[PDB]
Amino acid sequence: MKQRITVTVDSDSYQLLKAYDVNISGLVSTTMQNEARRLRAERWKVENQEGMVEVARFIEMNGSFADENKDW
Amino acid sequence: MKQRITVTVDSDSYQLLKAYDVNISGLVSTTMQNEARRLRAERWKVENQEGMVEVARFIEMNGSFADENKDW
DNA sequence: ATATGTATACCCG
DNA sequence: TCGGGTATACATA
Repeated sequence: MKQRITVTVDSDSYQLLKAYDVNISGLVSTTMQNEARRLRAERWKVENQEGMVEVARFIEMNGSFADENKDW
Repeated sequence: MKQRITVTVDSDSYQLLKAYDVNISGLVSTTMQNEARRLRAERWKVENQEGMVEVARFIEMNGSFADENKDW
């Protein structure tokens, strides 16, 4: 099924990743497999890959808030 | 005010992380800072679907004949 | 009809 | 609204 995982960041370092163009959908799930298998920490070598990607993120858009109480 | 970031995933390895004991909250956004700091380039996920097909056809073509004349 | 992201009432404090 | 994380409700693609 579809499980909505929500990491209420605003602190750790979420806004940047998506600020560039990756609202963790593929990131989390990717990190997940790695963190899932190894669950601790790993190490690799030089990227050995060219970085030719742009931005212009345009998918995520929402947000609201209206104070009218406090809750008891 | 914090910020809710949610990957509507489940089986994309996400569940496995929290399945252990970490809803990834701290991991996700932390990890992001790493990919947000380094942001080299996303790994374009390629497919593997074929696009070939056959035909093989052979019907027939039959016809009739006529007599006629002129009649005197 | 999904896929994806998000807000929000709730929970305890 | 209070928040992590939730579902659903809702927005958006």
